Order: sequence, then C-alpha cells, then structure tokens
Amino acid sequence: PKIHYRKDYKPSGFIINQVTLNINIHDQETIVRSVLDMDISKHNVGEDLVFDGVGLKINEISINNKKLVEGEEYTYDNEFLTIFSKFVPKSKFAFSSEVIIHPETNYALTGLYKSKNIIVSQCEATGFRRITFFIDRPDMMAKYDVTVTADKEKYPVLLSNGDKVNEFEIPGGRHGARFNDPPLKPCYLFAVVAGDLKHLSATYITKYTKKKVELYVFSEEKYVSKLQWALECLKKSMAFDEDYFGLEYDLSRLNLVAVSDFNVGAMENKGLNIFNANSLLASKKNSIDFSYARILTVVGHEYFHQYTGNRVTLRDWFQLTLKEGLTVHRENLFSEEMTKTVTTRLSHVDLLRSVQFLEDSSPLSHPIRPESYVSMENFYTTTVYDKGSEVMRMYLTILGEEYYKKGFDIYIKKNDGNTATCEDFNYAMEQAYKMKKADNSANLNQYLLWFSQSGTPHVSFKYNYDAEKKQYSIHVNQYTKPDENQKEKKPLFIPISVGLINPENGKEMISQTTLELTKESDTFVFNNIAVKPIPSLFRGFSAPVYIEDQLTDEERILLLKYDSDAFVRYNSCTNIYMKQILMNYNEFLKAKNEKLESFQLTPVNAQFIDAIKYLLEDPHADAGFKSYIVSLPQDRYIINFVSNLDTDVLADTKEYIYKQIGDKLNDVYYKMFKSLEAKADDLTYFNDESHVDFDQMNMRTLRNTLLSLLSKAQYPNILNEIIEHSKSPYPSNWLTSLSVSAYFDKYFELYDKTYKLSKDDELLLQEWLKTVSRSDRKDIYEILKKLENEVLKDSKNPNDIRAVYLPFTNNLRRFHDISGKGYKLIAEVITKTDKFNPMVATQLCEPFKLWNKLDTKRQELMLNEMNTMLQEPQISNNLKEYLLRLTNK
Ligand SMILES: CC(C)(O)C(=O)N[C@@H](C(=O)NO)c1ccc(-c2cc(F)c(F)c(F)c2)cc1
Ligand SMILES: [Mg+2]
Ligand SMILES: [Mg+2]
Ligand SMILES: [Mg+2]
Ligand SMILES: [Mg+2]
Ligand SMILES: [Mg+2]
Ligand SMILES: [Zn+2]
Repeated sequence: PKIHYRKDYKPSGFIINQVTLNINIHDQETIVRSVLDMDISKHNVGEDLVFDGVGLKINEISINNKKLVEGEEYTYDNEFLTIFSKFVPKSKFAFSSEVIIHPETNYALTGLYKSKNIIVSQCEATGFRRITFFIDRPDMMAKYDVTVTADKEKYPVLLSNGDKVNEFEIPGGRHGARFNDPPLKPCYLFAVVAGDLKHLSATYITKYTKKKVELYVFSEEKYVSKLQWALECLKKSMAFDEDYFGLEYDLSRLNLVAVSDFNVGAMENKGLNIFNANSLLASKKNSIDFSYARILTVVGHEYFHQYTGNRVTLRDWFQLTLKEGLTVHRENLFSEEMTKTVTTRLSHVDLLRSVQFLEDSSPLSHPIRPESYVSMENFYTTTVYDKGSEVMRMYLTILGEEYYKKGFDIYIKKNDGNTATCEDFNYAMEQAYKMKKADNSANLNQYLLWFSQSGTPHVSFKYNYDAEKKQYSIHVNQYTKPDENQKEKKPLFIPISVGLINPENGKEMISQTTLELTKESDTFVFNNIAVKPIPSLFRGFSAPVYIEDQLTDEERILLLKYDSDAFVRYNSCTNIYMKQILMNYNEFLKAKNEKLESFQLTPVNAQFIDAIKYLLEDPHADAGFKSYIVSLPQDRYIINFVSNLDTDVLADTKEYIYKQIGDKLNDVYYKMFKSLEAKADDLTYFNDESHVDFDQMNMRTLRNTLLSLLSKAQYPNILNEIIEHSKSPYPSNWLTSLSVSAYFDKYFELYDKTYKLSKDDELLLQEWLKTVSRSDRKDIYEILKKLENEVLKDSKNPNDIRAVYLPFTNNLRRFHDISGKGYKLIAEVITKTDKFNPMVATQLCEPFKLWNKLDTKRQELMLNEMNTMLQEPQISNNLKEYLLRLTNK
C-alpha cells in the first residue's frame, strides 16, 4: 500500500491543457471517449507517461491519432496506464482513449454511478480516474469540453460544467448536449448528471456587476415540491458572500441537484453542485425541523466553495483544510447570521468538543494538515473540517472583522484562478496582522503550528486579586499531551477572548479584550479593577482547547445566570455538570468494585438546580439555550475525562443526576411544556415552504426535550400528552412521540402509526428509521432485527444503512452490552457494507473510535471485533488502513 507524503510534493512532468469528452450512456454500459491535449512540462525528465485509471475497460488508446498496442507500447494494470517514454512525444501532443464503464453496478458511489434513475458523478478526491484516464491530482488544471448522449425518454435532462452550447437529436431515440467550460479547473470538480429531473428556478442579480444568474434546483419528479427552501437558501448564500466578503458569482448559471444515493452531504462541482437528497429536500409535512438548518448550511457550504475551493483551489490533497476548514468557517458565519440564534454557535462547539476531541485523543489523531495518507476517502475528517474551521475562525478573532476582511480579500485577489497552499492563507492573514499591529516586524510564523501539531491543547488558569491595589491577574498555562505525531509539543498562538464580570451586579468591568497567549505560560495583569471579578474565559469558544477554568461552582452559577456570552454561560453549566458526573461516577464505580450493600451518592448542587429553574422561568431567556441547560453533556464529551470508562456506571451516573434534577423541577418542566405549545406549534405558516422560523423551531426543541425528561420520569399522566403529541402535524413532534413512548405500553402502537405516516416519503422514512434506532427500548435488538427484515432488507442506499444502525450505537446501555453483541452486530454490518461501499463501511466504524477509552473488558470485546474485521480476506483498502491505524497495528 503506497503512502503519500506531504514533503514529497513535486510538479508533474506533463501538462494537460484541454479535455474533450464524449460520454455516451447506454442501457448496459457507458462509453467514454476522451482527447487530452497535453504538453511536456519544464520538470519533465523523459519519464514514462503514467495515467491514473481505475476499473476501466480499454477499447483503444492513441497518441496523435496513432493507435497504441498493449504490451509493446503500454501496459495497464486496472490502476495505472503506463505509456513507455520512447513512445511519448517531446512536444505538444494529443492522447486519446475510449473506455467502457458501468454506472448501473457502481455501488461505491464514486466515479460515474446510477442513483435510482439518475446518472451522476462524484469525482472528489480521486474519482475522475474511474471515468477516464487522467493525471488525477488537483494541480493538473485544464479546460473542459464535454458532450453527453443518452436515451432521451429516460434521460431528458443532461448537465455538466460550463455553458450548454449545443443540443441535438440522435437516431434511435437518443439526444446529446455539449457543455464548454473555458476556465481552468482540476478534475475533481468535473461533474455530469443525466436524468428525468424536474426543477424550480429563479434569477439572481448580483450586487455590483448587476449580472443575471440563473438558479436551478433539481430533483426526481416525485419530490419536486420539496425544492423551495433550498432555492431560498441559495439566494441567501449568494447575498451573504456579497454582503460580508464582497464576492459575487462569476457564471451565468448555478445548478443544484438532489440524488438519493450519496456518500456524504454534498459536492461543490463547478456550476453543478450535487447533494444527498437529505441535505437539499424538505417540506414542512415531510421533514423534521433539523432538515431546515441542514439544507441552509450545506447549500451555503457548497456555494462558498465557489471561491474557497473552486476559484482558489488546492495544490495537493494535503491542503484539504485550506478549502474545507475555510469553507466550514464561512458556512458557520453565514448560518449564525441567518438563524440569529445563540444555539447555532453552541451546536458547532458541542460537535467539536465531543466528536472531534474524541478523534484527537484517539489513535487516529492527526493535525489539520496531515503529513501522510494512504486512502483519500478516509481523509475527510472532523479534524480537517471542524478543527480546521476553528483554526480559520481564530484568525477572525485575532484580527477583528475589519482586518480579517482585509486579509481575506488579499488571499482572494492574490490566488484567484490558481492553486494554493495553507501557507498562502497564513501569509495573507499575516499582512493584515502587520497592518492591525502597525508593526511590519509582526508575524504569524507561530500560527502555522495550528496546521502541523496534532492533539487538543489544555489551557488552565490561576487568579490573583489585590484589593488594595485594585489589581487583578490571570495566570494562564497551555499544554498539549505528546502523541504519535510529536514527542515534544510546542506552545501555540492561542487567542483568549475574555470579560470580567462584577459579581455584585453582573456587569462588564472591562472592554472587549482578546489575550494573545504565545508562550507556555503568561500572566495578564489588569489595573483599576474595583472589585474581585469572576472571569469570563474563551468567550465565543475562542480557541479549540480543553478549558480548565478553576472556578468554584458558586462562580460558575453566577456566570450561568449573569454573563453576557452565550458560550461561557453554556460552558459554566457544562463544567458544573462534569464535576457532578465525575464525582457520582466514582461513587458508583467504588460501590460496584467493592460490592457494597449500601453507599452514599453526593446530591446535585441545590443552588445549581435553583439557577436552572431561574433561567427556565425567565420569559426573556432563549428557548434553544434552555434546552441545552437541562441536557447533560454528550457521552462522547464525557469520555475524554474518564479513564477506563465503564459505560454501565456512566449510564447509572446520568440516570441519578437526571432523576435528582427532575425530582425538583418536573412540575416546572410540565408547566413549560404546556405553556410553550401555542407558539411552538403555531400552524400559521405550515403551508409556506419559504417561511422558516429558527426561534420557533428552538421552542419545539425545548418542548420535545422536556417531554423526554418527563416521560423517562414517568410523570403522572404524561402518556396523555404523548398521545396528543402524536397527532401534531409537525414531524419533529410526532416522531418525538414515538421515541418518548418507549417507556410506555403504547410504543408499538405509535411505531405503526408513525410508520404509516413516514413510509411514502423516502427521506421521512429514513428519519423514522433513525427514531426507532435510537429508541430507549429494552427490546432494541429484537426491534433492529424487525427493521432489517421488514424495512431495510438488502438496501445499498447509505442513508438507509446509516439511519438503521448509527443512532443505536449511541445507546450507552444497550450498544455497549457487556456480552459484546452490539459490537458484533455493527462489525457484521461494516463487513457486509464494505463489499460494495468501502467509504460508508469506514463511516460505520465510528463507534469503535473510543475503544481504548472504555473499561478493559469492553476494550477487549471491541478489539476482538476489529481484529475479526481485519482478518476478512476481501477487506477493502479503506477499511483495512482505517482499522490498522485505529488498533495501533
Ligand atoms: C459530511 C459533510 C462534511 O457535511 C460533507 O458533505 N462534506 C463534503 C464537502 O466538503 N463539500 O464541499 C464532502 C464532499 C465529498 C466527499 C468525498 C466523497 C467521495 F466519494 C470520496 F471518495 C471522497 F474522497 C470524498 C466528502 C465530503
Ligand atoms: Mg470497470
Ligand atoms: Mg443584497
Ligand atoms: Mg456544517
Ligand atoms: Mg430507496
Ligand atoms: Mg498508532
Ligand atoms: Zn466542502
């Protein structure tokens, strides 16, 4: 297995200037003819001409219209086409080929494939070589002239990149369309779509050049009524890039296409963005509330790539975070501005500190710019995306909005139309840094360590107040644990957004301040501080670190009630919960280990419970924020703080804490559940697919969170409310009614009721599957077998497989059954899926990422299943390399 190394980058000895394709789709095969107009580069040293080409059936290959002969002049091993150098011209030449591929049976969903009745491509990262021969790497920029032909009745809509410059009829009921795309692009941005697509369209007029842009959103005919929100989101995305960054769309048309079978969320092919249907299609009758934020962020994300990824592209794949981290950051700015809810930023932090922090303390830990790879299909990680986004966001925190925008424009103007590297972005930010500091000696050299250093920094604090001097000191320390990528970890440039809260009146004591920690430790002193403050640390979550605030629970309660920053309030609550969890966990663990017949548990802090009540009863407080404060931290956040975590003991710990708080607040919860109904479930705009109210959706989140707490608590007669909830028109509500009925004898009645409501919409049925999968049922293993036999069957749709199994793996008590039967079940699914879709098989490995953090018995059980999977003779390259890294083999 070849290992590619970042330091080994070298430009190709060849140039591809023009790609001319004819893609002829037939019933049993697709014929791809390609002419490459090529040249010899200045780096050429007379090497063989080697093309990437995977799984291609060669009809012929030619150079300058002379047919080449296998064996004497070229070899092909189903991976690399080698033309021996004595037959390679020494000046401009044409290479041509005709190959046969088979999209109908391409169940790995890479290259050219068939999703239901739509022919569709997915070429990032190295999938273009599955369509035709190429030097398949993003620095090989070329012009593209693409003709597609197909049966007209089956495939009336034909799409590719660029302008449609001809449409024509063909004998035998066929037709063709020619697309010319003159701007240079890398081959991973090529795309083609053919199908019986229906659409919605609009015209957007750009802000400055006043150019008309045609916007088209496409789906199969059955779901065309679910396209309107995506179209609205596209218009919003275009306006945000104009308003915040001054950036306008450059092309005459932008197409968005939904397909049912897709490995990820969506893909930014130039002018032809292709989406998992679950990230483009929604309607209020057939989608849960989460769909609306998902579509907004994914449409936005693919649109923002037109600059950060498409117009400025990548020199090589080790620069992936340059487009993905930066585009996620742009997506998050956009989403925060559109939703106008503090929970948007909180949701991103919550994902980072659970899923990404787990990755970064796992054997899979890597920097956002790795040093090596074997499989590109495994490279697309929450580290590269979400830690990358936080590294991109930290520049905005350091520079402020005005100077950030200045540096960003420098990046765009200098690199537009070219490949780029992470250093090009740091350089642009550094220019803005020198301007902000008014110091041409200032630099961001240390900042580059965010790209090369793996692991999560730990930042800890000590404080001093001198009441006579009115002098306050914050002593800060940073530490990153050594790992397999760096034995010695260097201090990073850590920006710490801080406030100082006056504990007597809750007011700010200083102006906005961002401490620049550049050493292993530093002391920040503040004069004229009239009273001892409570510090508000890492406001907005200003660096991707473990925060150790060294605050008392009394101080954290004051921040939770009175601080101005949503994250610090949320984090103070998180930290209070974590202290309680660790304490009760150890108490339960000791009672288990010592086989005690009686023992004590330390109760939940009464003043903390009072503060939760205070915030819940505040009419002016935010409903989304309220739903966070009544929820314990995620299990995958908790596990970063416990060695040899016994999942049963943790489940007992959470159960005790939830019961402690509910024993005091359940009447409050019930009162709010009833009083929130009017606004949360208001039907005024139910039939307006353009009207989306994120505050109202957060009210439903709060109601459904409270109903869950009350149902688990067996609150008197709460089953009455569950049954009435099941009659709500909103799928978020009636699906919640299914999950919370798990604790009652009506569960299977609601199972059948909600199945009937879901089964005729493909995406709604997948949401139903997820709801069943995560149901807190003692008979969940029997229920999953029922799902397999009656609904899932042998579907190869990744959305179906992921819906049935991934939510269940988050069932702390049942997935981690001490028998190991949950580990066995998911391992069987991974191996089955690996036969046809290695990338999705590796996604299904997610539960195993924490294997070496569990108690020694569960470590052994997980390791056995992972070694069993590794022994499968037919294991894919993707899955083998992933499990070898994960098991430290
Ligand atoms: C899940 C998330 C982050 O929401 C998302 O959808 N991310 C997008 C994105 O980055 N869009 O811009 C994306 C697009 C394509 C791939 C990909 C697909 C393949 F078939 C490959 F073989 C491969 F190597 C990579 C991976 C992620
Ligand atoms: Mg083949
Ligand atoms: Mg505008
Ligand atoms: Mg996102
Ligand atoms: Mg289906
Ligand atoms: Mg290792
Ligand atoms: Zn992306």
